[PDB]
Amino acid sequence: ELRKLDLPREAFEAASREDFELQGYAFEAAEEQLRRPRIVHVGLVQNRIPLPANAPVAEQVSALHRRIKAIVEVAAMCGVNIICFQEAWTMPFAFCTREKLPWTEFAESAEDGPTTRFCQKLAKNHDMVVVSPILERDSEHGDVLWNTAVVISNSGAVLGKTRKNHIPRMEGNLGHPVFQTQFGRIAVNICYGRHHPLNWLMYSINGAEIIFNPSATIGALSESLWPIEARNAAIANHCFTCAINRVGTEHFPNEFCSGYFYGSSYVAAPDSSRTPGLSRSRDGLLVAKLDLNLCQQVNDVWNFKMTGRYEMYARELAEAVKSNYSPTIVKE
Amino acid sequence: ELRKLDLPREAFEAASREDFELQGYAFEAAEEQLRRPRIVHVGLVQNRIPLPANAPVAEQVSALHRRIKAIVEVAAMCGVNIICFQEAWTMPFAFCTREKLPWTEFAESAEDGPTTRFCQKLAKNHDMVVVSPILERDSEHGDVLWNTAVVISNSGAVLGKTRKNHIPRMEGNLGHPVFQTQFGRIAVNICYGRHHPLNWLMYSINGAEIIFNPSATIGALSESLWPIEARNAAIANHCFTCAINRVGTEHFPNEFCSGYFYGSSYVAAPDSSRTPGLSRSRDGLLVAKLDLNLCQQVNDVWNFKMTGRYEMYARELAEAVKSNYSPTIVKE
Repeated sequence: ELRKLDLPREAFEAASREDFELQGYAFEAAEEQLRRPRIVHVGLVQNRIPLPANAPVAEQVSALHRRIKAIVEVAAMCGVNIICFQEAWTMPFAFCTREKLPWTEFAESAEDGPTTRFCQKLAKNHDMVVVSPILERDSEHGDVLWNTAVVISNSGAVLGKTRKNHIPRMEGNLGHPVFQTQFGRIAVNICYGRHHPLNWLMYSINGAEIIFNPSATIGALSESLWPIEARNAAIANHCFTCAINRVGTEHFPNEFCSGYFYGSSYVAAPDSSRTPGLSRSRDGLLVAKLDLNLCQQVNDVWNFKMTGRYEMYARELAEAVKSNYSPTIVKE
Repeated sequence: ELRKLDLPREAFEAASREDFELQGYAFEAAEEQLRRPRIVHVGLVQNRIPLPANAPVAEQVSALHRRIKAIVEVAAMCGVNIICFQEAWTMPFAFCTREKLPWTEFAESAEDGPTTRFCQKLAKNHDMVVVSPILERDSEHGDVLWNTAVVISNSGAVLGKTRKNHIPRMEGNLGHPVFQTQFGRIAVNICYGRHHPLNWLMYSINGAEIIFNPSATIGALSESLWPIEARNAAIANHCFTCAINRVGTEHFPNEFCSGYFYGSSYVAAPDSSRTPGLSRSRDGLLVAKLDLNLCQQVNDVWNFKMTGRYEMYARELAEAVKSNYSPTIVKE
């Protein structure tokens, strides 16, 4: 049972006026202050698309920008230092991506498209790091489309970008970057990548203290997996994880790729504790106070990085991927 | 909510007489029989040591053999094909292992010590594969001690052995063997190895359909992790996992290495479903009917082996383990 944050009255009033859920929790070290507190407040935003999926793209996108602006203003009242939006936050979701409409109209330059420029202004204005998952057009490489997250500094400068490494059956070509911010080292595991323990691992190995998982996912099976995967990744990697899913029923028609999004955004910690999920249907802001030195408390008990034998696994995996690999199997 | 098995009256009577909990559950494919059923019944045994930790070793061990025999007889009434015992099942547990008493008296030959020979007789008598986690003396290699599990065929023949790959701060030197049995391909993730997603992964890659996790673990933190780790490993690897922990308070004195064991053995499935745990205090037998072709149903939705990019991770991990590795980190 995590301590609830005494979020300001002004924030609660604004969230009520703006019709979104506001929740706040703390993950704090043991009362005895053995080590230094390394406190960062994170914000997770889940929302439905404001306009119908067929609405003009300029209008859909600007309506989403205005919606997020209102929520981030409340996040700032609560002292959020790092905020992350949901997967493909400026568009209706569809299971697939193709090089035709509507995708090609929604797609933007990661470095200087209107959503990134909007986020730079937000970030600077509230002294807040902003993580923006978008559909990217890479104009330097043939206009190919990527599922990309852009990381914006609290100074308003673009820190860089990270791409979706795992795609259900466009696979990310940027490895596992970690962004050093004023408020901690962060990484972004996009959507379906939550299903791959190795994806979480490489971000942690490269130094991530917080791994965000912006997702856009539907159905009974996905919802059953939702409370387990991101939660386990926090434990296994001694880090914090932030699971985000959108809400609402609106979608591009299923004929576009030939859906019900369940929200339930949450934060999980290195000690196995987690926040209650946000609503399954309502727009929402989850504020979490993280002590990033909590891992040091966990590491008095176990250190999985020290006992991981990663050099051994590198060798075993390399052997396993070979085309002539006969598995290590014993028979009578 | 899993279907409970209608275990025979005789089994319930015997379990009552013998003072252990008996539970039975089914993990079945969707009613529509699209594919073939591949049905195996597994048994998980948790127990306390019968005699005080200081009791003579021959007596402690033979009392444990007699206890397990009574439970396995009930397992056979229930149609169990593969049974697994808890970590170091023939001895009191201690956090450490040293090359002195009491450990050196408890330790045995994996190939032909009295516990393995006992298991060969059990296995043959009930047509049951038996997985026996013991403390091994390796006499061919300087009498060094290992945390080892011996896998015995339903014919009574020794199939081979597997060693504990991960040790808290003796690290296993046998890789990730998988045992092909008449009732499926199995592997053993011993104890603390449950904390390492890569350990589970390599067993699955090498072909395991069921990964047993015999453990001996105590404390509030461990119990908090218990429902998450083995459960996630079933999901990530599209397999069944079997989490086993001992019960009782008895232990070697803490001064030996300078404890309360919580049971709660359970089975987790590729669809994220799991059994309710066995008792936190009572001896127990959990029977689970597994359809090993359930993964094929899950793989109509997602196949994580196909989307895992293991060749890419082999390369990234190898680079990461190097002594001169500067992580992939982006700064302003």
